[PDB]
Amino acid sequence: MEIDKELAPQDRTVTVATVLPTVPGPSPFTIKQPFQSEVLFAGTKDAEASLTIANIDSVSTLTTFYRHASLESLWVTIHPTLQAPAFPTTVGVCWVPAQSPVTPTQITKTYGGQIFCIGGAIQTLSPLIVKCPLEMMQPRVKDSIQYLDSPKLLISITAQPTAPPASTCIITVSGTLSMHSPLITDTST
Amino acid sequence: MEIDKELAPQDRTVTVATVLPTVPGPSPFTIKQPFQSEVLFAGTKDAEASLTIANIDSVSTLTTFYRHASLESLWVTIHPTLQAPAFPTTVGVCWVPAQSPVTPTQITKTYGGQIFCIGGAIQTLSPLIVKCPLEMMQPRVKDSIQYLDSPKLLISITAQPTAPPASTCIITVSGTLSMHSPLITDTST
Amino acid sequence: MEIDKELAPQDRTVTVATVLPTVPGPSPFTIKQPFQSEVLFAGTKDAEASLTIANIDSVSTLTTFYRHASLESLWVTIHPTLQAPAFPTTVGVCWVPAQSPVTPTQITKTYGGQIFCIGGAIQTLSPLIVKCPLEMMQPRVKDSIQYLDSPKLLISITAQPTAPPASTCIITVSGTLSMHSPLITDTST
Amino acid sequence: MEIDKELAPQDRTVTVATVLPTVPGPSPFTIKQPFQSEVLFAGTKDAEASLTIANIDSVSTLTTFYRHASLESLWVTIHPTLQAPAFPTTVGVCWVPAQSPVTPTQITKTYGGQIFCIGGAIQTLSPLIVKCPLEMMQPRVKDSIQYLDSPKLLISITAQPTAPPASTCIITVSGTLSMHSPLITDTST
Amino acid sequence: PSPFTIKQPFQSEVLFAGTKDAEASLTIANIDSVSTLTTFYRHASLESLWVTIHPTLQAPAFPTTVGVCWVPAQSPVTPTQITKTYGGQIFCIGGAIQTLSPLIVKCPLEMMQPRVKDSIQYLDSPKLLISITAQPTAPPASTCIITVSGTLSMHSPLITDTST
Amino acid sequence: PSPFTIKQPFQSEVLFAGTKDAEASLTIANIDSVSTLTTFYRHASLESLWVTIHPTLQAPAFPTTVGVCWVPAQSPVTPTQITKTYGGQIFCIGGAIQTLSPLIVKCPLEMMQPRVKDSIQYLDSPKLLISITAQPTAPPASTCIITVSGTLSMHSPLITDTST
Repeated sequence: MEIDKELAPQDRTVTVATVLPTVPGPSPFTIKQPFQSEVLFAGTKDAEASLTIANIDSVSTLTTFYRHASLESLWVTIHPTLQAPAFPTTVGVCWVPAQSPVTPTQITKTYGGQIFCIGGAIQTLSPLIVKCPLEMMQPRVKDSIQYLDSPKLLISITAQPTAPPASTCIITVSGTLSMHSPLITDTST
Repeated sequence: MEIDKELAPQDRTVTVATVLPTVPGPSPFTIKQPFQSEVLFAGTKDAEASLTIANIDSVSTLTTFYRHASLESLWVTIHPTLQAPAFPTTVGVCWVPAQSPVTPTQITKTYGGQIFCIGGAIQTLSPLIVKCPLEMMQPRVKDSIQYLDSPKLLISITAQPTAPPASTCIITVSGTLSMHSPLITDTST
Repeated sequence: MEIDKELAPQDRTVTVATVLPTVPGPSPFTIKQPFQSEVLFAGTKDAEASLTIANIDSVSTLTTFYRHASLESLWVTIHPTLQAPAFPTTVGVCWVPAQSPVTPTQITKTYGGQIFCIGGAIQTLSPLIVKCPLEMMQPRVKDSIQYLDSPKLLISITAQPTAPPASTCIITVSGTLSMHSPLITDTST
Repeated sequence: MEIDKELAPQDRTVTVATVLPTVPGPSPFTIKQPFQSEVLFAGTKDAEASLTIANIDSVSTLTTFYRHASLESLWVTIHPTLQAPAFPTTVGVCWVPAQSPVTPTQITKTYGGQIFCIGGAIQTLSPLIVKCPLEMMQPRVKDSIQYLDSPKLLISITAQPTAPPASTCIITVSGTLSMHSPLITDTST
Repeated sequence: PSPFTIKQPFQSEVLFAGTKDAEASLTIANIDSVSTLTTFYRHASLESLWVTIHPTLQAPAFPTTVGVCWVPAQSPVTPTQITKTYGGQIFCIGGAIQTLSPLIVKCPLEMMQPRVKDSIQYLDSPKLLISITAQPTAPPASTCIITVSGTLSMHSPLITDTST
Repeated sequence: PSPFTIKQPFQSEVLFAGTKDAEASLTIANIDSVSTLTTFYRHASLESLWVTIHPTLQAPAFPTTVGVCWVPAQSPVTPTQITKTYGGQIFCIGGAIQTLSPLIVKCPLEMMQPRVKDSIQYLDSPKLLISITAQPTAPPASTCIITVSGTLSMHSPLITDTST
């Protein structure tokens, strides 16, 4: 059967991060929490965006109150809008560790870097998905220390010269994270 | 589920290369480093390209510090832009050993030779890719000697008469390198 | 996954050729050589072409110097151009033994005969392939004698009334052949 | 990989024919001969067709020299032309035993009856084919007697009002014949 | 699993001294040659490291007091106190002894954090201290060149712009 | 089968320095002493190699800045950047320290192609870089001599005119 869900996984390679093992002791209980964070309403003008995932509101807030929290799964979705057909848009995407100094401008010079045309031609409007390869990133987003290779997302938008009246597509990033160890603070709000 | 990739593998055949063996002794420490290299912003005018992989930005750069470098995987990807739907474009492509006397215009007279129409609301804009058949070539882009069959890339662009405002598609070339035995030089920058 | 390669194999039947067996003796070494020969740049005007494959330059030259050479594999490819979408073209194709007196005009009255619309509508721009069925042809293209049932290719083009500014598609034929027994002649050029 | 063929098999059911046994004795030498027959250059105006396969050019011709001829396979193919994209066309089709009183206009009132829209940038131009269900009919197109259920083909064309310059699609009929026991006649020509 | 590292050596010009008195506090992981090699990796450790003092022909005419000392990044030491700290030592580059193996001073990585690029920021990586005291009636050009060499052990590719 | 090689040592005068500033980029397999020994063989590898700086009596009166650096033929380095590259190092030859074993600088063949003559042309054979900076008010004669010695491991006779 069909599935309105097209996905373009990023070329990869083997690269690890060094993570802090826990001190010897008793395993704490862990719970998982998922989310979807708005990243950008594009298509109207060329624009770009780079962002350390570990720092967006959705994460920041779910983690308030816990000392540690890693990322179980993470990806970004491109949701084509109703303006996408009449106005084909170019979107660039790349998952990269916080420490990589690349800018969206150079997505195409970067290894995993990808580029898509959104709308305007046969099969272009299914929503797109690029799973982030935590396999080669730094999954931890809250720990006893701050890491510098947590996931960072690079997005590049190249809009129509004669632009659309509104965003041709929405980009959200979503995933789910695990956390444990309560952060003993003021709970009264 | 659907994947946003289209493959146009080159017709192949047996034809091999020869290479010398690093000096007897202990296997030297070796790294692997991947890359994507901007090769062409096509679509606006017709153009050619005779690229000796061995010395394209990303590669020359990477290898810059080693005396030995072999290619573990190589391919060219054609990312269609937002102008692709409005402006079909003929793109030719051929993988050939550096020392093959062919010119882009001759892609169609050469065995592997391949050409496609990219664009138009009628066709699919999935990025199109031609993994390069290194078995057919000479994988060593850097050694103690000058091989003459390193891979060479042939690209032919035929653009719309009433051409587009900007490039209808981008051509990158990605791969992974296996370099070793460092070559002394200015580390300054 | 997807593959920019659509193929329409020809209806077939069982029909053999009588081939000259070699004289009793020692097997000679055999090598294979492949190729791609330009057949026609169509779409601009109605035109047609019929040709004994065994006689095209690419073959003629590879075989210079050998006494025997059969065809290991052979097919024809239709490569849609950037004009194909804006200008749908009708292409006819048929593999037939040299001895068949059919003309491209009557491809449709001939058994295997095929007809395609190129471009202009959904899924029309993938390059087309008709493997030649040597199974029912005369594979030998250079021997101790000339045969009359070697492969012959028939092509028919029916262009738009209001024609395109340039060829809507390229037709190349490609394949690979085996050869042996050197032809003792003047090698000095 | 993709194949440029689309099948529209006719809804079926049990219903058989009867046939007489060639005179007792030794099996007679028998040949098989295939064919493709031009049946209709449709698209420009509406039209019908009540074809008794038994006597269409290719068949009558082939059988011309035998007293017995059975059909081993039969089908109709609809090859869309270069005008198909610009001009959709309704094509009706039905396989029926010669002695079934149906007229093309009645395709839709008959069991197997089938009709499709051929053309328009929206639909696929893959040649469409209806293998004929000979089990349902009378395969003998030539015998010592006159069978009344040989296959009959019904075609109905409904053309664009603002009709096209030329036929939007061609209809052939191909098959393979099994004739035997030669019938004496003028071999002259 | 397993690593798959490479080792890469270097020599970095860090100071042309002798023209005027001068001080210097260098966090190694930031010196050009390093920040350059490491550019494409996620981890890089130092397998060996030292400072070298190449002397020019100015030396004989203009003797120079040169002090250097290896220390771990978060050591509170200032180049003025080289001789008060362990690794430290001072030299004279002049019309006397100069270049019986362009004086090197091996940095004792056993005493610090060799890691110079990781998933995190370390504070005890190698730091180099330099104190110069020159002729009052100064020389025309630099009296000596100070480099620091060693070799790196990097692994795990940092995905970035490979262009250049 | 088996080899049947011989080893032959040498010292080659490559530069008389000290009279004027000067640069030099020497592809070892081409220096006289070598192109000479190798003359009768089809293969020759280097088993050891280094540069030596013999100083004259001019040295004391006219100190000279002398830099040298070993590198593999296809290294893009220019003698001006000796101190920016690993092997590299600079000296002072003068009225101070000079000749506590006529300073040598071992070439690290582990880091290059020792083969200097083969069935083919290699590009990473040893190259020697030299940078000289002399007294403005120059000396009368050369301040020091620069040779490079080592030993060769040749085999397989190259059939030629044995006459001389």
